Amino acid sequence: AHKQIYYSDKYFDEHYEYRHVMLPRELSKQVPKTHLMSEEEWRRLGVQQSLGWVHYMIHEPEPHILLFRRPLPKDQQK
Amino acid sequence: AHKQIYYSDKYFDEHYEYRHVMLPRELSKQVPKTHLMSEEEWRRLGVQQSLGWVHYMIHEPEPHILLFRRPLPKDQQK
Amino acid sequence: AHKQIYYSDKYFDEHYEYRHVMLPRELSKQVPKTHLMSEEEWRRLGVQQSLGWVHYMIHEPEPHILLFRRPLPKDQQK
Amino acid sequence: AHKQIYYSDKYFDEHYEYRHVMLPRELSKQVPKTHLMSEEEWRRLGVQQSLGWVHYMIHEPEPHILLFRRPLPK
Amino acid sequence: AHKQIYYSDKYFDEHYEYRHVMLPRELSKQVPKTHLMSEEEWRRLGVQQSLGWVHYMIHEPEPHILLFRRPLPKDQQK
Amino acid sequence: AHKQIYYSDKYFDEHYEYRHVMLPRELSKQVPKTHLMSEEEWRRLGVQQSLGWVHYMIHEPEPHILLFRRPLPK
Repeated sequence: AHKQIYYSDKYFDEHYEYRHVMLPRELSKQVPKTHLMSEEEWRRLGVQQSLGWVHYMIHEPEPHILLFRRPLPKDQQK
Repeated sequence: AHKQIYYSDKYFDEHYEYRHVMLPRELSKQVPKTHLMSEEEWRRLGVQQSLGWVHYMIHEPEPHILLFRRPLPKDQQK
Repeated sequence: AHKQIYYSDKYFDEHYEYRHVMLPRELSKQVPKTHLMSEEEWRRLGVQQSLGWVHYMIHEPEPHILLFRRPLPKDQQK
Repeated sequence: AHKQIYYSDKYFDEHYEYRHVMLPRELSKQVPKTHLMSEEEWRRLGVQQSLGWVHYMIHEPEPHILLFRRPLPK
Repeated sequence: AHKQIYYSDKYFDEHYEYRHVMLPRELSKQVPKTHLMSEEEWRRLGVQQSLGWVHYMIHEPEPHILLFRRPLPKDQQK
Repeated sequence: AHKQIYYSDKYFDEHYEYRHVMLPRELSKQVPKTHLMSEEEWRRLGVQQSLGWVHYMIHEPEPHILLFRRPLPK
């Protein structure tokens, strides 16, 4: 299944409205890491939005998590 | 600040105990993407755990999110 | 089951105290979608808080996720 | 139609492979509430993924959260 | 504030019904750390549910996160 | 001592740079509950990051969640 940029519903506070855009992993490799993007640059990624939206913050990168499990001692099991 | 592998507290169900290990981003580039790891391979990453823990599941990769905001219309503001 | 409101623990930064309130689905259907609520309106929903808490932001909407699973080929199972 | 469905990347454990699909709010209204979807049901919805994928679980419904703040004294 | 128990909405997979219950901190201090609870023990905590719900897993422990912020150099601000 | 502190990667908005620090459960007990930490306070705790970083917020306390399941009828 594939490469759809997803636009989430908007939410707002006392002064702004906000939204998240989800990129395919492939495309997020194109996002600059050292600076916020102009409209010119996020439009080159394929992001299409109406007037006046600003890339104001980099999202908190999520940790790379490894998952491990092991049998409990037998008398601890149910 | 730097490269500490983090071991979280354990939790359990009726049969197993579990834990998460957080890797520095650098090191997660070394984790295989096509298969689960033997103890030999996760020990080569620097993961140190006691006896019998098994890498049983790949964690759900988190979406790459872009954040945008724009001024509300003036009369919608507080 | 039941239908109580859950009040989280307070936390703070340099300027504000913060808390989340969790509504049961039937009451969350009476929350305005187009504006922030005043103290008279969120008290009418039944939020019991002391003086001065401000409804300042709409929580970002969570996606509606479908989960899919399928068996691995035998030779990829462990 | 024109609907943005987000397809997450796959992850797997010792026996299964898994994927999450993000639906727009409107198409969400059309998902059965009482039962899981058959392969013809999610293909009629517009989910375009390989055959064999099984709708196996209803996602955890996140609570409806109200956000409050109060200025500290100064 | 207050101190009610919040009961989430039920969801299901091919075999089970599932729900989360959220405890206020004072009551969550009386939850066993070393074993799963029986129906007599979680009812004694005040969880009111119908017959047959099983406490089957301990929720994974969340890290204790400190948040740090510092001003960007002027020439990196926007 | 020997304590695993996890340092998240940094992110920034238009005016600030941000970082999260993950503490082991035991060192967590030693964080002030009533006020934010000064730079000497978090340096005495073992947090080893550049000067200038300010402890600005107490993290959202996640609820204490009990997990229940019930078999469906068959």
